[PDB]
Amino acid sequence: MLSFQYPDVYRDETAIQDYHGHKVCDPYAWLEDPDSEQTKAFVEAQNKITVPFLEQCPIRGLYKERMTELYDYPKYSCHFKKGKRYFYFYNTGLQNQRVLYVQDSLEGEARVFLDPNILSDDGTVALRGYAFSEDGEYFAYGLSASGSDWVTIKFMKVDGAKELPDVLERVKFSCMAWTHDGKGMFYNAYPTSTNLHQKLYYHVLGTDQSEDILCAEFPDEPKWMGGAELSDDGRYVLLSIREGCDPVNRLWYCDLQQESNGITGILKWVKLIDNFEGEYDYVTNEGTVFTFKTNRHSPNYRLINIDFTDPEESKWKVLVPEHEKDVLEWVACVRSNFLVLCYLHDVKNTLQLHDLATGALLKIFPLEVGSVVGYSGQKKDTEIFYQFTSFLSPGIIYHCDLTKEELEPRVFREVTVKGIDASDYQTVQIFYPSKDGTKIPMFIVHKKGIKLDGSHPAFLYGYGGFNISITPNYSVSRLIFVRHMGGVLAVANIRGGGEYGETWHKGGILANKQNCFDDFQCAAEYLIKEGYTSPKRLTINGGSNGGLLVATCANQRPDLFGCVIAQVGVMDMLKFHKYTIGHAWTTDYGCSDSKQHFEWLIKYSPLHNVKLPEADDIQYPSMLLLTADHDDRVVPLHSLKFIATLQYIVGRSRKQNNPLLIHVDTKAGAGAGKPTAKVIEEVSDMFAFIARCLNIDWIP
Repeated sequence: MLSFQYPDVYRDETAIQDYHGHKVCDPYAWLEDPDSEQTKAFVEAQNKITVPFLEQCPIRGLYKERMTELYDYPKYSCHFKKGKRYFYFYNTGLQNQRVLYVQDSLEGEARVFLDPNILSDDGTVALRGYAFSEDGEYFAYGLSASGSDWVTIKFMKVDGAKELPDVLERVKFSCMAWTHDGKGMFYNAYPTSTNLHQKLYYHVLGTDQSEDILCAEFPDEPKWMGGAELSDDGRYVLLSIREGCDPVNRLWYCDLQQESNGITGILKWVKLIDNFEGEYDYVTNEGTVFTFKTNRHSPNYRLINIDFTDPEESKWKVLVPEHEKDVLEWVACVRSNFLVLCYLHDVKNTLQLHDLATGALLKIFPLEVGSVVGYSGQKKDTEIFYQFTSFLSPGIIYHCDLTKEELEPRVFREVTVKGIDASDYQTVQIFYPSKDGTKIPMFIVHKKGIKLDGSHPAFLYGYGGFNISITPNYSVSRLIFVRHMGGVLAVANIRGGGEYGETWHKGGILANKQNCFDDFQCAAEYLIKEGYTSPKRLTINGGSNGGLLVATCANQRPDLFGCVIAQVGVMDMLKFHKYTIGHAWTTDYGCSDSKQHFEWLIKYSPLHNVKLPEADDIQYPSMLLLTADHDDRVVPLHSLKFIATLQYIVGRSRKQNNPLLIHVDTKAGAGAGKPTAKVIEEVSDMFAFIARCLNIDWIP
């Protein structure tokens, strides 16, 4: 049972806004301020009920012990070469943050180069971006505290790992790009609030930030963000300008040879692509001929060559045409004249080597079914590394020496499932019909030989937005659910994602956002119909835009789910654009300032669709929201107002017996750069909640 009471929470019944003639009340609006005494008291009252609930069953401790043991495996990035040295990231297993190492050769002794763990007591200072100078002798790196999106950039001389005096503040959503003369580096800085007016600066090494040169600004377009990179030959600065989250950008360039006295003020920008109709992602150039990955006229992406000296679109060359189905995910240039292309084929990666001059296929790098999650090999490099992972594969790093006549990729590092036997499980891919008949991919992972009798707990994950493809990845936390809780794992590749290119994305955004929710509800119906699980035993989970997914699903089909866990969810679809970087998400969601968009948003906004189920035998699933009390990406008011609303409307009802809880982390932030210790706490909360709500016996 629930041996607690929900806290009394003040309702500001005067908080009424007219939206295009539709009056909307927001009685918990005051939870927008994370530092008020009122919001702090609300947070404290909620945690006072949630924490004892989660910690009461010995299950949480059993899970936490197993997680701590099974997550304690070596974690490596690919090696990458910079100048005359190799670097890689490595975590012995349970360090809060991974450490950057340096070695003089592949064969050589490695030494610690940058250890973020020494920057805090609790691993809450994290590396957030870095850039080596072109010659590899200098290193810039960003640090973020408590998951904040604000960054401080610091600098080191690589030889002897010497700290330099240079410090850059007010950095956020920033490029880091050194000019090839080694003189300095481009970065971005700013002059619940929304930051606007991001500018591009150039920092000369050995000077104060107050001396930095302003190189680009967009004072008539406060939402524009301009990121700089250097061409591979150092001649051009390429400025990619974004506004919102769609895969599109303007592309301007500056020929640095044409800057008379070097970088001294606003650069002589040539506005090569001066609209937001397509994405142009620089791959490499040979003189004035620039190869870009684009989605212009090509929703599954392709490679084009634009000659800056003859730049009309009718003159562009298609180097690697668009595939009819497979998405070109990313492209690198290596060993001067090779291209590495990574495709997504039915939600699994393939990796290929092509000739730069013709686009011809040269070599397929064989992979098992899963994802390529890391890669190294730049134009001047003569070898590649790439890292593969999958639901049952922690990671394999491959290496290939590209100077050889016959290429022979080899295993360079491999980590196997520790503790659990991977051969006892299997991963299947199925395609299920959505409401409108569209076939949606879903991966299912389960113990071999189970009976499809509906008896198994299931954990169904989704995201559904922003052109993000949800590809196979290794999660110890989910494998513990399978092995020790007898669960079935599922990941549904719903629309809004990038799995089938830009048409898949467009099929799940704006007026079509309800297609995401339909797809995800249909995934749940498939797992049930096919006998993997039953509604009372089904948990759904998502984070951020995926927290919106699962919150909406709880309101729309409370009868389909036993348990819902939403991490840092976007819950107030009418006000999201008003806070921090939320304005950028209007490219997926629309904005309530428009009547048309309001009419879409109101139908699904989780905060505005909490309703007691009409049927006497249906209640809301058990729900757990997780957020920290400060989060500059998804402001916590989303989850705070949502849980207040759930507890008032549904939790007060006699028929509601399933708990509706929030756990607010008040300890030095969660979010991106989350230390290992927090990850372990969070998954332990999640799976304890599931275990208690579904009364699942631990399987030792």
